[PDB]
Amino acid sequence: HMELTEDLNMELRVFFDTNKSNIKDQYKPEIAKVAEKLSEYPNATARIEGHTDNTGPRKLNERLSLARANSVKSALVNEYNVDASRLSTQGFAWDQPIADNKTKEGRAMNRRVFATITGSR
Amino acid sequence: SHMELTEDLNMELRVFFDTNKSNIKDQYKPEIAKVAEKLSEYPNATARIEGHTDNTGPRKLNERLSLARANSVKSALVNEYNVDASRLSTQGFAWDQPIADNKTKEGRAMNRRVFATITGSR
Ligand SMILES: N[C@H](CCC[C@H](N)C(=O)O)C(=O)O
Ligand SMILES: N[C@H](CCC[C@H](N)C(=O)O)C(=O)O
Repeated sequence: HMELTEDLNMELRVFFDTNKSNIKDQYKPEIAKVAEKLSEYPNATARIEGHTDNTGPRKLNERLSLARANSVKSALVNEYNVDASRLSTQGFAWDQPIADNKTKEGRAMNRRVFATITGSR
Repeated sequence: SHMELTEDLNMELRVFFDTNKSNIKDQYKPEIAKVAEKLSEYPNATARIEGHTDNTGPRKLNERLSLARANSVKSALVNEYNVDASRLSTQGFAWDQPIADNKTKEGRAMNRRVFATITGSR
């Protein structure tokens, strides 16, 4: 006898322009690959978390962070027919920076969605 | 790039043997083939193959036979499936690691085994 499992772990990082929550063209191949693996691992789920740099009104950044996570989700749901209930979204506004908000470069890093996908088969 | 993707494989194989024998019996061949299939789909995976005996008969016979059983499973992957030999370790433990009661025929049959763990990622 023989038993086997395969475990999926994926991290997707999507970055955004100031004030924007669109998915730039360059990320579309990475979203396609996430969709492919959610089909290959049908029990898989994703936790999609969106973020802003620390500029502009708090209320703007609460919305924009969630809008960025939702744009990612929407791309999977609408363009790849991924079931919505497998993908959670949350926005964290500026509360979890990964880089220096003092520089243009650190702010571009903070304007992001990180999605973690896990599954097994 | 903007994505990290890992798929981890964990697979367990159990093969059991007739007394004094290290040949692979036919009923085990579909499983060994499925192991070779995954070692191909995960070309970085390796296998730890461990052979064992029941506690009957001379000590050195069991030392040799336990490693012979582990080597016979390795030999099937290497020779029939062209798995790279350096990816597979073999080790015999004679009767030192029983999984069943050596006082019965059925327990002795469970101890005459090779257990292999195959792990890796792609
Ligand atoms: N011009 C805008 C930039 C804010 C949006 C920013 N926090 C982002 O993450 O894209 C302002 O400073 O009010
Ligand atoms: N009839 C042999 C059997 C010994 C090998 C046995 N320990 C095995 O694991 O196959 C003897 O008693 O010397």
